[PDB]
Amino acid sequence: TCPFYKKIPGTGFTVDAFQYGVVEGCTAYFLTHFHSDHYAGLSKHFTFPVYCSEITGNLLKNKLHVQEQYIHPLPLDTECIVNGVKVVLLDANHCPGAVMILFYLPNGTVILHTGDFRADPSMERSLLADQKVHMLYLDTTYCSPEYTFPSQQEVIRFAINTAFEAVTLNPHALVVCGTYSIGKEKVFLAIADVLGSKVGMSQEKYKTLQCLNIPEINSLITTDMCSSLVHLLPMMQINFKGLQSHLKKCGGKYNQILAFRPTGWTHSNKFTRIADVIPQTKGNISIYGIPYSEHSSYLEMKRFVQWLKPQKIIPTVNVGTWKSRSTMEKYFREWKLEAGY
Ligand code: NI
Repeated sequence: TCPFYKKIPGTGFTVDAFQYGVVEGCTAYFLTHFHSDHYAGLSKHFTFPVYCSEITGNLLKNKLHVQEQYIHPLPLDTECIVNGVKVVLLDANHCPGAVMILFYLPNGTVILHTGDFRADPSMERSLLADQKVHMLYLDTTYCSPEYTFPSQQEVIRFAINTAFEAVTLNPHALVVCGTYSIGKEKVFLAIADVLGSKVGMSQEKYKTLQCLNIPEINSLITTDMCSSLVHLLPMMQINFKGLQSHLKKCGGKYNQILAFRPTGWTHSNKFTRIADVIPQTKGNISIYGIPYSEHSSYLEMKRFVQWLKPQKIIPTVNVGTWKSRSTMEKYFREWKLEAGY
């Protein structure tokens, strides 16, 4: 059965609620982004209205075969009316096509659901600036002060400089980047751009990327692995055995692999700076775990909420244990007392 934190009071609406069958009283199902923990349940047999971004709608139609007549894409930053309720989709700074949803309830209550997000000061100047928000359904993935990580820009600077140095020293090195879902496309695209190469990948991954409206993508990606010196592989193959095996398949074109695993957070963060990151190496294979996050750090999340000043916060992540829930509630109270709301 559907949990309370996926239900929007006073409406017929749910958010990211496709794995519970037919939800009692739901007349429209919203989907924030195309990640499997959120879309789980959708298919060609789904016949209720789904509201989502244009990019998410392209992925529903092509990857899951949801029928067109049931996909309702909405433009961003635009006031829209859904079953008599005003809604706005905002960029969530997560993966491609990911949104936050603003609901303006008939009684005057305003609700923000962040979906999954990486808070940024640029959000303090969207349509959020223009009215009060009473309830916040908040992506609390990293809601503890030990979660610090660098900016996306600093992480991409590290990766480009590392890859460019390695291939310049050895023109026969192959670069490999792991992936298992959409998101973090800048990692592999920036490395290919500095090296003068396309990114080579499976036909299934190329199809997924072509759904994303990324400008000049036919320019950066390919299914011809032989013409590419940056390859994308499933995340599970980013280990010494997986990579040794891949190198065998390349026919003696390459004699070294440099591989990247974009993780979220890893406890090496509390003690080490990005500049200081080192790989794991075995033979002619090196593997770098880089802290590229598409979720808010603690400080980014705290800044957003202290700016928005919501009357009530509803966490959507880490809600399954009493200790996690109590920890989160204690930080929300600090934030409110420090800021004065
Ligand atoms: Ni996500």
